[PDB]
Amino acid sequence: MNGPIIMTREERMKIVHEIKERILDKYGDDVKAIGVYGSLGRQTDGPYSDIEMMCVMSTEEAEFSHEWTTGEWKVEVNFDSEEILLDYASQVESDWPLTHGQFFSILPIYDSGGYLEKVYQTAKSVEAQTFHDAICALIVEELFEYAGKWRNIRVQGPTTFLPSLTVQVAMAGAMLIGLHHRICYTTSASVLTEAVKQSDLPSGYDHLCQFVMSGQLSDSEKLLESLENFWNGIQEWTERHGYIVDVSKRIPF
Amino acid sequence: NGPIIMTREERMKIVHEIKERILDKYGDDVKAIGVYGSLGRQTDGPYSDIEMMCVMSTEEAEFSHEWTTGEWKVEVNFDSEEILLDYASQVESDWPLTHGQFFSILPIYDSGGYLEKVYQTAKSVEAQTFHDAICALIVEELFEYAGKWRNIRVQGPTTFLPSLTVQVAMAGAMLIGLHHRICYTTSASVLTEAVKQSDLPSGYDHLCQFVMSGQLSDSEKLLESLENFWNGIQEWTERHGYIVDVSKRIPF
Ligand SMILES: NC[C@@H]1O[C@H](O[C@H]2[C@@H](O)[C@H](O[C@@H]3[C@@H](O)[C@H](N)C[C@H](N)[C@H]3O[C@H]3O[C@H](CN)[C@@H](O)[C@H](O)[C@H]3N)O[C@@H]2CO)[C@H](N)[C@@H](O)[C@@H]1O
Ligand SMILES: NC[C@@H]1O[C@H](O[C@H]2[C@@H](O)[C@H](O[C@@H]3[C@@H](O)[C@H](N)C[C@H](N)[C@H]3O[C@H]3O[C@H](CN)[C@@H](O)[C@H](O)[C@H]3N)O[C@@H]2CO)[C@H](N)[C@@H](O)[C@@H]1O
Ligand SMILES: [Mg+2]
Repeated sequence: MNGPIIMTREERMKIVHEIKERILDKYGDDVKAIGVYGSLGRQTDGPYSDIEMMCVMSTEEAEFSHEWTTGEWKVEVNFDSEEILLDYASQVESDWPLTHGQFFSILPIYDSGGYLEKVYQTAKSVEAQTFHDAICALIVEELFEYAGKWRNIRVQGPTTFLPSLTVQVAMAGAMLIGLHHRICYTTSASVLTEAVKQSDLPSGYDHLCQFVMSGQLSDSEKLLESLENFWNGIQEWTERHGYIVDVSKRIPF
Repeated sequence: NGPIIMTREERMKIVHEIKERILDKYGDDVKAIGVYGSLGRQTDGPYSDIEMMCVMSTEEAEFSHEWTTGEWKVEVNFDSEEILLDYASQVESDWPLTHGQFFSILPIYDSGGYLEKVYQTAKSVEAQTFHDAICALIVEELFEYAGKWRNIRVQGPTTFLPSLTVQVAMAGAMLIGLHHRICYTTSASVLTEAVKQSDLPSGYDHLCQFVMSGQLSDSEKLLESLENFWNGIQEWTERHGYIVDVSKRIPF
């Protein structure tokens, strides 16, 4: 196994078409729709991209996947009932900017009646409060946790974890920016490039991303200073935008 | 301006306050309360957070409370016994990172040996379950990462390569952890502990040195080291019998 190999958009779409025909042969009238997502769904696949497909099933509670390789390429096909998929499309977790681009990159190849459009409409109709709640949770569950981790590094090591942690913090900041602007990143490779192009960023985020994007992550004292500056920027930014809960009680339940 | 420095004694006082609040609020629905993470191992450092797990009698109970006081952070998970036991027996690609929880339980309340049952379930997973998880990890994570860095080589962007190299090093550490059936003690020690294990895929140690040193700016070298690690994976699976099925064009 030395793949993935170089492939063209034909070669991927021919494979997609074979999988579509197999899906219709096996599941028949239980298939409501078949779509391609990811880079191939956006028609921006590169020489080595994988193949990602989504199937909407009429079957109650249907929820399964097939993910395999031929040694030369890799495919993932998800099969979901309409209710299960629409519920997922309306959920906003901390990595929503990374996961839900799927629903804004659908290439419809089979649809028995407006199913893929309903998925898209569901993904785009999330209410403002849902994003607000997700942002407040991200600050506590990810950023505050990371701040404790790098401050532990400062006082007790290990600095060998600091480059990886700095990458994680830059990614969490990108999730924060994506939730705030209600944008999903096109690919994993463009997350940081797209994040630093947005407006109204927390102070210090650009400098942090400069280390991560250049790969100059060996000066631990500079990384710690950059992380602290970003953490200070988070405090001013969340206060300015109202992403604040009462934290005065030791136990808030 | 937090998190602040705290002592283990201070953290345990907070834990016991939370224990009393859980018993006051949820009463006889509480089967057990435990501390996990660094505090559960009694190796918490100056800035560590507080992580607690509760076993509930309510069927389908699955919720959490996660908050900060500005100065420290607490996460409390509440699960029914079956939900927790089911999760404790599942081996996903990040099992070496997630299931250390079940080998770090400090019981602080237990009405019927429940936390011991959780530990026994986590430690009794069969060898085939790890074999399946390793084969899935190669297909679902490592093969995907290989396509991503090969795309970078031909079309960019190299600005993603440091982050991707960190991800690949972590995925390799998961592979090693699944093979040796070990859970890493802390998030910070994953890479240091992984490269000290036996049976490493060739090229993995060298790749990790870039990630641990933070020397991630030489893009040609990272790409060469990623390819060498990917080749090391192909031997490593053959040597240890983790054979991935590549015979079906469409496996359904
Ligand atoms: N399918 C719709 C919904 O998917 C959910 O699961 C989501 C998520 O956990 C799941 O993640 C799955 C894993 O599991 C599996 N072990 C490997 C697989 N590559 C990964 O796939 C996902 O993560 C990759 C990056 N890491 C992405 O590249 C990929 O596009 C994405 N589908 O993919 C789903 C998102 O597409 C739930 N299953 C359910 O709410 C419902 O079925
Ligand atoms: N609790 C037992 C089981 O946990 C599962 O979820 C697991 C996982 O998704 C979940 O992850 C949760 C997130 O969700 C939540 N939004 C933020 C929270 N800090 C994070 O916590 C987890 O990830 C952190 C590192 N990032 C770890 O430091 C932390 O110890 C760990 N509990 O924590 C659970 C493991 O403790 C399922 N909920 C369910 O099968 C059952 O409840
Ligand atoms: Mg946590």
